[PDB]
Amino acid sequence: QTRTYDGDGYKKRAACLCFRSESEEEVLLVSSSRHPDRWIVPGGGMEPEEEPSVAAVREVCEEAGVKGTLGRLVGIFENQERKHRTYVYVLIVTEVLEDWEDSVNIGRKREWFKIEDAIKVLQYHKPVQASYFET
Ligand SMILES: O=P(O)(O)O[C@@H]1[C@@H](OP(=O)(O)O)[C@H](OP(=O)(O)OP(=O)(O)O)[C@@H](O)[C@H](O)[C@H]1OP(=O)(O)OP(=O)(O)O
Ligand SMILES: [Cl-]
Ligand SMILES: [Cl-]
Ligand SMILES: [F-]
Ligand SMILES: [Mg+2]
Ligand SMILES: [Mg+2]
Ligand SMILES: [Mg+2]
Repeated sequence: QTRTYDGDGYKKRAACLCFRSESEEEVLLVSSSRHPDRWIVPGGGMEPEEEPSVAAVREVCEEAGVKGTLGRLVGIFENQERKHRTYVYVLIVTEVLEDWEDSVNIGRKREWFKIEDAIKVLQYHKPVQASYFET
């Protein structure tokens, strides 16, 4: 749980777009920890010397309770306001696990969204995460 930073002081993060299938039509969002009535893309801090693709798959397992086939890097996304920089990967979900770390610890929720509905729920407090789906 040691946080890591780029040379400019931005916190290093990684996340996955967790799709239900190779068609990439439905994506898994999780509940905000700060405001559980809101939705976010699962993701978190890279550990020291941790590869970004390893951090992304690890945080998705912790927060969303899913595993799958890692796909492409979509891009690297800055949040200027919050000073963090996130590597975002495609993950094709193949395992959905019950009683995952954040379900047990903080009652985190998860739900499938069609892409256009994910963009809608992310826009208000997570516009950069909404922008993950622009491509
Ligand atoms: O986005 P939210 O779930 O509301 O809260 C994030 C938190 O995310 P989680 O608690 O993991 O969902 C970030 O942690 P991050 O994902 O970067 O790292 P780890 O997963 O812990 O490795 C913190 O850094 C950040 O401060 C919090 O945001 P906030 O409490 O300011 O709330 P808000 O979402 O209303 O801006
Ligand atoms: Cl899908
Ligand atoms: Cl963000
Ligand atoms: F975390
Ligand atoms: Mg986390
Ligand atoms: Mg997180
Ligand atoms: Mg973490």
